[PDB]
Amino acid sequence: CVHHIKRRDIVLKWELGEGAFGKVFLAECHNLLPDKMLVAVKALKSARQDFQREAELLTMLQHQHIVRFFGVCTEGRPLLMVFEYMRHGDLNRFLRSHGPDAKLLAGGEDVAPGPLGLGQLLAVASQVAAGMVYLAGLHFVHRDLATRNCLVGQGLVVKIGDFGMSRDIYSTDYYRVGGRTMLPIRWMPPESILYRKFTTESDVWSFGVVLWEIFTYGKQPWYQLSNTEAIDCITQGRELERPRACPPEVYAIMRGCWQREPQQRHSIKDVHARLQALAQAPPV
Repeated sequence: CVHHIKRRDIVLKWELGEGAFGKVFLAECHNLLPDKMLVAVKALKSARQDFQREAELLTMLQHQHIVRFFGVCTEGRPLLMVFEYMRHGDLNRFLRSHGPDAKLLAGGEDVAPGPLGLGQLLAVASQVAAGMVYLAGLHFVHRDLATRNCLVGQGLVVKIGDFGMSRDIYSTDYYRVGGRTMLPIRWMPPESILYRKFTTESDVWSFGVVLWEIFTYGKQPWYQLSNTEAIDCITQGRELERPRACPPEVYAIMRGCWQREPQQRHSIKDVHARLQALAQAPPV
């Protein structure tokens, strides 16, 4: 059941991001854990209904690699959801800040500036896969797996989670297929793009693309192509090229995720195992 938090224990510092349905803030939460504490707060703008359902949903989803939900404040307005603060923001931004295109050098005291090591890129992937293993186990279908929708905390702990506003912060990553719903086409398999079928196999395909993002420091997939060009590529069975950073045994894991027949795609469980393995013993 849902944990509740007193508005007086929540003190906003400043806005972090914004969508058409909410703002996210950085803030301090008193008396949350045995104290004074940094957290992320989603402030919401019929509505109070979906909010309640969603609040219950993400109290059921507890796992070492799912962003931690602390509770809600429904006492008055606006409706607040409280999450653990992940100091490095979304995984996409974290990756780009350690890429070769990065203008300014990345700061912080918990990770070195510049390119990550193979071991580190691998553990990043393994941590996301771990969270996807969990979800699959609950027959939960994510539908929008991308590095933009993972978060990175203290010490490079990586967790799946977002604040429901990626379509606004990262609109370039969504396209109205057929002029209908905004979909993250570059992360989608043909059956999802063509027929809007979203499954566990759909998610493993997306994980394949996440691996690619990870080994390209967050480049957008098919970044040289327009949305219609990307749809054509994916539809015809063109696969993203192996990244320069990427060793063959890792690229083989990607291609496993990109089997055209959904049932031919390796399970998330296997992908996780082969990723942990490699992280422990990174090839050359």
